[PDB]
Amino acid sequence: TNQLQYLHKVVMKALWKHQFAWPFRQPVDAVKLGLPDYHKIIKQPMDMGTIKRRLENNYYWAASECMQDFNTMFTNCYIYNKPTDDIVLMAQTLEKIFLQKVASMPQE
Ligand SMILES: CCOc1cc(C(=O)N2CCC(N3CCN(C)CC3)CC2)ccc1Nc1ncc2c(n1)N(C1CCCC1)c1ccccc1C(=O)N2C
Repeated sequence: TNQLQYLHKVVMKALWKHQFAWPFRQPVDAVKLGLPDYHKIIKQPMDMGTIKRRLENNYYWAASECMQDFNTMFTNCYIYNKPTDDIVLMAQTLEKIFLQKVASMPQE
């Protein structure tokens, strides 16, 4: 759809290249990060690499599902980390761009 095309070529294009994008371009590696509780707390991991792959393979049936994947990625970050962590602020900056671009998505 026009909306999924927009999410791929506008929203993800802007978010993927952002200076703050790098921790979100692939799954949280709880083993490399020394986080034995990450998967005990975060039951649905999500990342931009997964979302990008889903958009490339036409995995989504509705723009709202892709939006939920973005939202889950950000919420995972806010829920697992501590309020003062830099990563929370990076998520907030990316999420603001996400919402700003979503405000201009084509209707269906
Ligand atoms: C794919 C790996 O990516 C990461 C990379 C680095 C990294 O600096 N080096 C630095 C030098 C690199 N060289 C340089 C020389 N060359 C020849 C070879 C390559 C090697 C790797 C750190 C963390 C990463 N990965 C991450 N992925 C999700 C999260 C995440 N870190 N952080 C953030 C903390 C501050 C910024 C990222 C979290 C940390 C704890 C708990 C949760 C989260 C979290 O919520 N997220 C989403």
